[PDB]
Amino acid sequence: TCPFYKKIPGTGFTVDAFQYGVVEGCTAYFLTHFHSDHYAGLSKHFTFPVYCSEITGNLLKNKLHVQEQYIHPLPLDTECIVNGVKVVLLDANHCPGAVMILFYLPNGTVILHTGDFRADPSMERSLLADQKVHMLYLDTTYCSPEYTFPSQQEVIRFAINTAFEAVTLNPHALVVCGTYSIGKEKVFLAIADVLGSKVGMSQEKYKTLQCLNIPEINSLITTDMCSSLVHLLPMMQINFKGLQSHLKKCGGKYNQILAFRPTGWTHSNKFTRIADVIPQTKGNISIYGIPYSEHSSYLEMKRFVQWLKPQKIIPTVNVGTWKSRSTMEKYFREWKLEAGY
Ligand code: NI
Repeated sequence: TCPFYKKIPGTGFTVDAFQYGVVEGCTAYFLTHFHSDHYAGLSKHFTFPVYCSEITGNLLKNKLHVQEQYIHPLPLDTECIVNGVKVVLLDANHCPGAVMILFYLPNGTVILHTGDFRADPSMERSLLADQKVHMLYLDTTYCSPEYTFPSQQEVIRFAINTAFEAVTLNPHALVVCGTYSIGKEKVFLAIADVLGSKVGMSQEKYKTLQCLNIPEINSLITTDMCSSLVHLLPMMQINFKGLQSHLKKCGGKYNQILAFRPTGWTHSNKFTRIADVIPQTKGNISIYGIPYSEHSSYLEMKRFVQWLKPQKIIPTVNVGTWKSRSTMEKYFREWKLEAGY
């Protein structure tokens, strides 16, 4: 059964609630983004209205075969009426097509559901600036002060400089980047751009990328692995055994692998700066774990909430243990006392 924190009071709406069968009283199902923990349950046999971004709707149609007549794509930054309720979709700074949803309830209450997001000051100048929000349904993935990580720009600088150095020293080195879902495309696209290569990948992953409206993409990606020196592999194959096996398949074109695993946070964040990151190495194979996050750090989250000043916060992540819930509630109270709302 659907949990309370996926239901929008005063409406017929749910958010990211496709794995519960027919939800009692639900007239429209919203989907914030195309990640499996959120879309779990959708298929060609779904016959209720799904409301989402254009990019998310491309992925539903092409990857899950949802029928077109039930996909309702909405433009961003635009007031729309859904089953008699005004809604706005805003960029979530997560993966491609990911949104936050503003609901303007018939009684005057305004609710923001962040979906999954990486808070940024640029959000303080969207349509959020223009009215008060009463309730916030918050992505609390990294809601603890130990969670610090660098900007995306510093992480990409590190990756480009690392790859360009390695391949310029050894033109027979292959670069490999791990993936298991959409998101974090800048990692492999920025590396291919500095090297003058396309990114090579499976037909299934090329298909997924072609649903994303990324400009000039036919220019950056390919299924011809032989023409590419940046390859994308499943995240599970980014280990010494999996990479040795891949290098065998390349027929003596290459004699070294430099591989990247974009994780979110790992505890080596509490001690080491991005500048100081080193790989794990075995023979002619090196593997870099890089802290490329598409969720808010603790400080970015705190700043957003202290700017927004909601009356009530409903966490959507880490809600299954009493220790996590108590921790989060304690930080929400601190933020409110420090800022004065
Ligand atoms: Ni996500």
